[PDB]
Amino acid sequence: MKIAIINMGNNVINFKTVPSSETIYLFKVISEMGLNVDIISLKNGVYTKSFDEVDVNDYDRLIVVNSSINFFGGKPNLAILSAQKFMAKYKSKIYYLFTAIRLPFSQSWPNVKNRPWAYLYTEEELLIKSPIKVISQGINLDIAKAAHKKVDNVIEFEYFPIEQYKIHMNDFQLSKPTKKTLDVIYGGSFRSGQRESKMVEFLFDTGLNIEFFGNAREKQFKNPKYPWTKAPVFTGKIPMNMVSEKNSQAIAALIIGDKNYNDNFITLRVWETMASDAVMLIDEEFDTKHRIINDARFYVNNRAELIDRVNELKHSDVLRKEMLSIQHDILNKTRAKKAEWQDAFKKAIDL
Ligand SMILES: O=c1ccn([C@@H]2O[C@H](COP(=O)(O)OP(=O)(O)O[C@H]3O[C@H](CO)[C@@H](O)[C@H](O)[C@H]3O)[C@@H](O)[C@H]2O)c(=O)[nH]1
Ligand SMILES: [Cl-]
Ligand SMILES: [Cl-]
Repeated sequence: MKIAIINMGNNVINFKTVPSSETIYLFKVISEMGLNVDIISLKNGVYTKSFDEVDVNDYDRLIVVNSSINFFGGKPNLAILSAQKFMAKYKSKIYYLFTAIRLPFSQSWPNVKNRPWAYLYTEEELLIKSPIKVISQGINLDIAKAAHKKVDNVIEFEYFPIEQYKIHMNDFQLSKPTKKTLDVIYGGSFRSGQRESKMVEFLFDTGLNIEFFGNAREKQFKNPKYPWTKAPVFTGKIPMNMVSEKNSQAIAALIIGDKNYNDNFITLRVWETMASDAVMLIDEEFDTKHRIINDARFYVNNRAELIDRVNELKHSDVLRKEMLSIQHDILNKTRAKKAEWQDAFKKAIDL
């Protein structure tokens, strides 16, 4: 048996981008699960084979990492077009890994037919008719189904904690004690709405030494609904395989909520922070029942709480190390259920 995993709208090569990284990590955990898998992308590479050098129907399972189908600038996007062409030729059920709420499966043909370059493609080439199974990272299938209310062939939905792929890797390692150069740190991208609101709340005008790494930029926070005066330091996007090491430079790293993610999704960030040398502080709204760690000290409601909690950590090395000890213990407990996680995944993809 052979499995093919692809990203539906982003080229895959290495850890330079988040979409590529997530695809490679899934490829790795699936492979270490004792399954034969190939990542199929635009060209052959260390981790990939090209769409044109293989036959999609030589694979028994087709797994697709979610992506946007929108064509930036109205121009063609070969990753999207090539991926869907690949998917359309497949004659068995397609397993869609739904890791981000804003990226539900959708047909690209409707977008293509109205473009000047539509004549270069056909409905037959791009229209994916095979049945699709949405594997939601969020436990709430109502939200998952609501996101796919416009797709016809999406037959089934099933929850699976996809984001644990980093902790289950064969070469996973907790971060070790690190020299502290920051009070708080957050590595990610900007997103309008609640996420933007909370980034301002917890990262702006705190009076703390805070760094915001990733491709996010200060110019993106201009919503007058969320005013601020002093912003954290933005330092640039780094490879995804160095996130925990980066988080470790700070005393604490934040988990910030967002609409439809709260009390539904556990995000990769959770494990990257928990595994780092930085104390994990969680936006209360994101996990109201303290499902991640049953210790109120790891949660903060607002800017006031965050500042107080961070100052408490800065002045008590014992509190800091105790909390790290606690989050690391909880993480190991999750890693202990590796076999269960693997069997659950296999079940998700009908194995
Ligand atoms: O310089 C940086 C900063 C961030 N990251 C990575 O980017 C990820 C995503 O960050 P962000 O873009 O802020 O999105 P999140 O809302 O934190 O998480 C989204 O992306 C995760 C990874 O796919 C999913 O688990 C979540 O469900 C999805 O909402 C992080 O976890 C890091 O692994 C980097 O690789 N380099
Ligand atoms: Cl999203
Ligand atoms: Cl990492």
